[PDB]
Amino acid sequence: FLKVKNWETDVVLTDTLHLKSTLETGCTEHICMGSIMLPSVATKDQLFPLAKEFLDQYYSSIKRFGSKAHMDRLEEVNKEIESTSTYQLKDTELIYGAKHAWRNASRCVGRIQWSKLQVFDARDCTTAHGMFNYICNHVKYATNKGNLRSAITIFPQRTDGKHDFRVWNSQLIRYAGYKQPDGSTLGDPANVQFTEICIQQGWKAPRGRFDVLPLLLQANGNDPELFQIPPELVLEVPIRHPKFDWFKDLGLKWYGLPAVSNMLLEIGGLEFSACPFSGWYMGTEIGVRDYCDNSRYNILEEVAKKMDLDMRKTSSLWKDQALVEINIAVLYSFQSDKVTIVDHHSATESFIKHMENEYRCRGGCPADWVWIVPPMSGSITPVFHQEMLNYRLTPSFEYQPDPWNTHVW
Ligand code: HEM
Ligand SMILES: CNCCc1cc(F)c(F)c(-c2cc(C)cc(N)n2)c1
Ligand SMILES: C[C@H](O)[C@H](O)[C@H]1CNc2nc(N)[nH]c(=O)c2N1
Ligand SMILES: [Zn+2]
Repeated sequence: FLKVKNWETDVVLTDTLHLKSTLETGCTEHICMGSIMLPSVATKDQLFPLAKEFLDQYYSSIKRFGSKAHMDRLEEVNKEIESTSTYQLKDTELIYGAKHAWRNASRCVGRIQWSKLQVFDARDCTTAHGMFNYICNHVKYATNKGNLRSAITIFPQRTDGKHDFRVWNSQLIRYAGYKQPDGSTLGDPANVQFTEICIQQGWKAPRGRFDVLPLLLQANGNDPELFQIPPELVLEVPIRHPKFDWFKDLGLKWYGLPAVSNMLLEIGGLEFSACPFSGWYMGTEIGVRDYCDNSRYNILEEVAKKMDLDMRKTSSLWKDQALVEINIAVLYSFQSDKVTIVDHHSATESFIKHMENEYRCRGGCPADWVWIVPPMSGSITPVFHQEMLNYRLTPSFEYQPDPWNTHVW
């Protein structure tokens, strides 16, 4: 029953939820892995404990723990794991599972919204064309004319392992990356291997900067197939600044919809290898990481120039200065277009408030400080001063290998 303190407000919360934690962290009594980025076929023996554990908490959630329906659904799933060495979630259990996978995502600062999640059941999907259609409806719904809405589309669960449904894209909407004949990079350098894979599968690249990549969709473990998201469904925000009119000349833009498509959704021991989920952006994801990472668009160089800054001396903080302007611009541009976005101040404040709610009516809130604290201005946001216990609850979103390494073509 551990205590977590906030050192800006002196507020203490007692965490008991970590007792329900099952998985492991990577840390031991003698080493802390809290800054390691990635911390690391299922049988029927292992499957019923996970099913039972999940069904227990689901039925405890609808205020019917131990009722007759709980007992029968338990025996129903036990018997289905006998006959088929797997089982199928009810629609309701799927929606519960998915919302709590988000709820339990310790690295997500946006979880105050976790109960407002739109779950699209795509478990009847059979082909990549079907996936494409399901993803298009996801994009359109989640974008909602810029009034973004949280959503997840859940494709058939893994069965044997060689019939996985996979979205090969790391996110549904990402810009292309092209290495250049002079060794530099165009577009997004993070996607240069993926952009070449699309080209190997036949993508005709408009070798420019902000080229929306096509979907690479693998259905039932079959080879994956290319589809272009109808561009009218890809909402983009041209980035302008409220003071610097030359900022439009940068010609920057970003897409409104952050939609992670490479993670694995675990519910009651069932594994959903394709489960694209989307919300809305926190400003810093674009302004700081996408734009100013050295291995991403890396625009601190150009933006500092146009600001009339001292780029000779490291200690002039020209980088810090141009980083703020960039993030004022990302926010202003999204807001002026009525496209949902949250600033790292409002997002972190809501997460503290979210944390307070979880400690009250749930006994805790697993949280990964290394990821919750924004990548600029860390200590002028309240999460910097908030001790956080990280632990792995299930249902959960898990990392999984990139499919081009595991697939058998
Ligand atoms: C609703 C608005 C949301 C906001 C503002 C938000 C914010 C964020 C941010 C800033 C990150 C860190 C991303 C990065 O640094 O790369 C993150 C990570 C994450 N988000 Fe949220 N998110 C939202 C919605 C969602 C939804 C709907 C889901 C799932 C149903 C989700 C699940 C996750 C997960 C699992 C991670 C961790 C990814 C990883 O470990 O690589 N989020 N979120
Ligand atoms: C494989 N791990 C990916 C981590 C990641 C990368 C990324 F580029 C994102 F945009 C989001 C992300 C996701 C959601 C749902 C909301 C939000 N604000 N960000 C998360
Ligand atoms: C080394 C470190 O774990 C790695 O750079 C992490 C740090 N914290 C992060 N935090 C968020 N939100 N997103 C990230 O990609 C990372 N990267
Ligand atoms: Zn640790």
